[PDB]
Amino acid sequence: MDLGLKDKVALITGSSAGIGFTIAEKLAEEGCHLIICGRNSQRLEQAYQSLAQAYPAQQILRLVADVHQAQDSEQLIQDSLNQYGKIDILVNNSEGANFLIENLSDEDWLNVFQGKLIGYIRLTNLVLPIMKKQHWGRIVNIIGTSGKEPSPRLVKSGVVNAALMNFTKSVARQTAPYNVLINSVNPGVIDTPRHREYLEIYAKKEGTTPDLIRERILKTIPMNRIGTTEEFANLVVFLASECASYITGITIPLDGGLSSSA
Amino acid sequence: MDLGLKDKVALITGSSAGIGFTIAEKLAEEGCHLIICGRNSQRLEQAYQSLAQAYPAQQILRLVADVHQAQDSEQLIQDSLNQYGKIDILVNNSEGANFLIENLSDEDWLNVFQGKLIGYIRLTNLVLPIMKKQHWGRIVNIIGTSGKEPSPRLVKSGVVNAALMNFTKSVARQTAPYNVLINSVNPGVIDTPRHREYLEIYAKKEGTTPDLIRERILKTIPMNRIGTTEEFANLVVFLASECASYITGITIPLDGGLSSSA
Amino acid sequence: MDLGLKDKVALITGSSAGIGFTIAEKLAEEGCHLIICGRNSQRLEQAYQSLAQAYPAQQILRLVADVHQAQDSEQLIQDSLNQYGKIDILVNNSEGNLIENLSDEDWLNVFQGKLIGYIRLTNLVLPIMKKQHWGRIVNIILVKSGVVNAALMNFTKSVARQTAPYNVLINSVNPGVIDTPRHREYLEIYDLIRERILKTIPMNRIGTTEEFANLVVFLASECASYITGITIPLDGGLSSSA
Amino acid sequence: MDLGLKDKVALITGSSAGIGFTIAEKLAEEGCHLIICGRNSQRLEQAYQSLAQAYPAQQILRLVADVHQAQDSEQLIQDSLNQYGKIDILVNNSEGNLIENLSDEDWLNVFQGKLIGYIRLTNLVLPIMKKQHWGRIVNIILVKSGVVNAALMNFTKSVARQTAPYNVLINSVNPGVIDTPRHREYLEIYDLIRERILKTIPMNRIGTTEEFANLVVFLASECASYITGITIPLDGGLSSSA
Ligand SMILES: NC(=O)C1=CN([C@@H]2O[C@H](COP(=O)(O)OP(=O)(O)OC[C@H]3O[C@@H](n4cnc5c(N)ncnc54)[C@H](OP(=O)(O)O)[C@@H]3O)[C@@H](O)[C@H]2O)C=CC1
Ligand SMILES: NC(=O)C1=CN([C@@H]2O[C@H](COP(=O)(O)OP(=O)(O)OC[C@H]3O[C@@H](n4cnc5c(N)ncnc54)[C@H](OP(=O)(O)O)[C@@H]3O)[C@@H](O)[C@H]2O)C=CC1
Ligand SMILES: NC(=O)C1=CN([C@@H]2O[C@H](COP(=O)(O)OP(=O)(O)OC[C@H]3O[C@@H](n4cnc5c(N)ncnc54)[C@H](OP(=O)(O)O)[C@@H]3O)[C@@H](O)[C@H]2O)C=CC1
Ligand SMILES: NC(=O)C1=CN([C@@H]2O[C@H](COP(=O)(O)OP(=O)(O)OC[C@H]3O[C@@H](n4cnc5c(N)ncnc54)[C@H](OP(=O)(O)O)[C@@H]3O)[C@@H](O)[C@H]2O)C=CC1
Repeated sequence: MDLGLKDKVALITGSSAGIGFTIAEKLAEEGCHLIICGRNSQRLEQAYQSLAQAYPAQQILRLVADVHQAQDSEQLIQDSLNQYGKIDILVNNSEGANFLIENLSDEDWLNVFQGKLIGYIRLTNLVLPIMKKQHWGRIVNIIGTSGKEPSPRLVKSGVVNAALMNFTKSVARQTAPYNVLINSVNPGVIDTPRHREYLEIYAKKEGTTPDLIRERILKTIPMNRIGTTEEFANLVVFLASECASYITGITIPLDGGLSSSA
Repeated sequence: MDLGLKDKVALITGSSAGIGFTIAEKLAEEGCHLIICGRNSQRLEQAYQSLAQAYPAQQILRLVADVHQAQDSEQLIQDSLNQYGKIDILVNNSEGANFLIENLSDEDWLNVFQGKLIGYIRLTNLVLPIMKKQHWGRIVNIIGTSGKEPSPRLVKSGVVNAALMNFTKSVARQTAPYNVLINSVNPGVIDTPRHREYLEIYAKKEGTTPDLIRERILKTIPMNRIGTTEEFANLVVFLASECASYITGITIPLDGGLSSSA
Repeated sequence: MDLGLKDKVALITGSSAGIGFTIAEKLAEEGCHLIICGRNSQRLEQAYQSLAQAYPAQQILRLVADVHQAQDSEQLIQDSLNQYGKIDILVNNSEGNLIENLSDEDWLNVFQGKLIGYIRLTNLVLPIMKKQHWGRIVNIILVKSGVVNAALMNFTKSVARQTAPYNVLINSVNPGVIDTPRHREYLEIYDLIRERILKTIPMNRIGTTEEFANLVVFLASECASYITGITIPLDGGLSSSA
Repeated sequence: MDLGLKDKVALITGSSAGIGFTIAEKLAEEGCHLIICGRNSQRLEQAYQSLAQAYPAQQILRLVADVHQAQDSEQLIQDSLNQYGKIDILVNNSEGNLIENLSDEDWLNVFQGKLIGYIRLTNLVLPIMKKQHWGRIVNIILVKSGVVNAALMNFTKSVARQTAPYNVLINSVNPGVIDTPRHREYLEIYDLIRERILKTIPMNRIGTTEEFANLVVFLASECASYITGITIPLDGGLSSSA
């Protein structure tokens, strides 16, 4: 399927590892030029070298930026514009809340809202005039199924994820006549560094092994397997495509059937 | 129907006018003692005199407090405890976001999150240990249908409302074994001072009359009428009751059929 | 709370036992006159005697009827109308690799049960309620079951939208685990099993028919005058626990 | 993007025109062999010739069948299996005061259409797909219509849960306003009417069959290997505009 992405410019946030890195690879494969970013310079340079060596025909700009920070996010967009003169695609991908409700303080909630929640809203606001001006844009938000059905070990995430799903609908409605399409994808369980970190921290809290936490997860997923970042990236790349030109304002679970199992 | 509310202590926030005032009246009618509050002292004293004269057999504590503010909210709960020694019911009711997305700044969003969103979360956190300790509690959050299906003239509200609906489910799950039940009610269009203020500000933005804005609203509601605060309060009072002892974690539209019309 | 139900006439289907029986009790307590019905004439007679003794001032009509049959349902409505001259409230309450071995005939049979049963009775009472400008309809809602229930939830919304201008309000309630005869029977054909179910309910307790009935009676009241087209889970928090 | 569809066998129902026809084209373009079907033999012959000429290297079986009839649907599946030895993909695509005047017979007739039609064809292909450990089923989903569509959305979830361990994935797509023959016909029996519909669509444009088909082909691909049980609106933003 020709996805019409040749020479499009994609900004993928949080793209030195996990879901974000594989999305960057797959967009480069379809002919996009990239902007990649992350907080840790060493990890970012490793990712940059991997992508540059794999897709030497594509332009790739790597920038150290914390996209929870206003200054870094504003400067990321300006650097991107200085390099490419346009941004066609934005993938919003950044870290959510950390791993009883009465015990969470105001500060705890405020740090949550000042992370991924305003992070995605801010970068959306920053790219909208760019994409509107050219009557072509795609924004894909990487959210999480907890926004739809919350999980006990994920309370703050669920609140943030619900908010972002609602935001997605409101902005989609406003930007639709400009051919600026905005969607979200809710990962189920996808095998990334963060997922494997979740396996360690909860095996300890629960006094068990990563393997047993994983067997318990696998029993909940109809497919009886944890998704790969490639499987996840395929949908994101489709939504970022010319082929997805009538799809906007929706949130799609990518979860091995987890939502059918609720 | 005996609702089992005699001598229960109810805190109704934002209760000097509109939905909140009528909820206070109806809870007093069923035999509760009250705490009422608001920001404007003059408006609050008028409400206090109205309720005290109508329900002289009930105790009523009135306090000036902005329940978007941490200090005022903490002190409201301590004052309530000093007066009554317990809080049985909390009705979360406070002002939402004010009347294009790219144009909203970080500060604008942050003020939103520091209003009703953290306001309801904070007061929930403050009352939970009180209600848990006595294995009896009810929290009813007054949200808004925009959390379910957002409206163009209500973007920031929708984001906040979605978040709060998700929060409601997560906290309900955790507090259920303590007989501390938490639900939300999503008003449609209910005839309050704020609603009538909405009619003025949008008749001006649109160059028309309040009457015509109202006729346009009425065509969207299946019942062909705007709800009264009494109709709205009936459900809240039911949810705050002993009769609602198996209902928790849900959000109920109270909207004249507006949700069936989406 | 004054529910405004004195002298209202309520038809509660499946009311000889369980959830339907306790809904009938609570409606009588609020001042309704009743029609109660069921297939098991003996269970229905027991129910009727219990209600008549507890509520000697209320009128109670009992009718043997299978509300999955057209002719029975038509005559149930005609018989109720003849007795009372009005029907104010209807509570619809009737009984509801693996998937690819369900035949055409299997699926047709489930559609001819509770699905068309609730639709048909709704249709039969709507003219009467529209004439009155007063009505309340409350619908008590594996693979087959889920399909029927999704269908009925959507039917509830569609009808509510159309009938709202006549003050004929229709809503649905979705029970979690409620201590009914089916439930106590459903345990034994499968505490032990109970202890596993309790672990899945956040409240850690099975609901009572009384707890369930309270909500149905609210929705059937004058106090619910601005509530229509909605489906409410009454489930001890199951729906907050995916 | 390589969809992994070379030599996969796809049955697309209602494929002589409109959405089904363009889905068949796009599948052939990705390397599938096809079964196309329809009731109107003349329209079906036109479709078949168009496809055979555009995709001379692909196999295309055309069968006249009414996929709301049991016997036609059984023979459609048997005939496809005989020709190809496998069925990898099924796309279910067939035709779908007011409420209280819908009779029992009216409702029974709608349930015997698209509702049981999609369920029956699903059931008929599931053994074949489970044998293969490879399948994709995509379901193209007033009062009657909404009831059927809610039922089918829920059916999609239930079947997806059961068949996921066999790599038989099932999803649904809900079109908004798509420029099909029914649509251009549906205008005239009621631009003018078009200009009012366009005002309701945030994108301010009616979708093309090509735009719709692209998503169906994605969902039917190897690339959608972790996606099952979901329903996706393809609607130019209608669903973000209540
Ligand atoms: N994996 C899963 O199963 C699930 C994932 N998700 C969501 O998916 C998204 C991706 O998660 P996942 O791939 O597992 O995470 P990983 O931690 O495996 O990868 C995250 C990547 O993003 C970078 N990153 C994180 N936060 C920021 C930031 N503020 N600024 C810049 N770079 C950042 C990280 O680099 P560095 O640390 O150097 O910045 C790293 O490159 C997240 O939004 C997460 O909440 C949700 C549900 C389930
Ligand atoms: N009316 C409707 O149709 C709708 C209402 N809602 C929601 O319902 C709730 C009630 O709205 P409504 O009755 O129309 O509002 P009104 O403005 O008519 O009444 C609000 C009352 O609450 C008080 N109040 C507001 N904010 C605060 C605060 N931070 N601290 C203390 N008191 C406060 C006001 O007094 P003072 O100003 O003196 O503090 C007043 O007594 C709100 O959460 C609103 O978002 C949502 C959708 C539709
Ligand atoms: N209990 C639960 O937790 C759940 C219940 N539900 C739904 O709740 C409703 C009531 O369930 P519950 O009380 O547990 O069931 P029970 O079997 O305990 O009680 C059913 C009552 O309805 C009557 N009844 C059943 N079918 C018919 C019929 N076709 N015509 C006339 N009367 C009938 C029975 O009498 P007779 O046998 O004499 O006709 C009996 O009086 C049903 O709609 C069910 O599908 C759904 C999910 C969970
Ligand atoms: N177009 C839209 O915007 C919307 C569409 N839908 C759904 O989308 C799907 C396709 O719609 P669309 O292309 O607009 O419809 P069209 O009528 O334009 O095309 C329908 C195609 O399906 C065939 N068909 C219909 N019924 C049967 C049957 N029982 N057996 C065999 N073939 C059949 C027709 O051929 P023949 O007549 O020869 O059998 C024709 O090839 C349907 O499932 C519809 O309900 C839902 C909502 C909106």
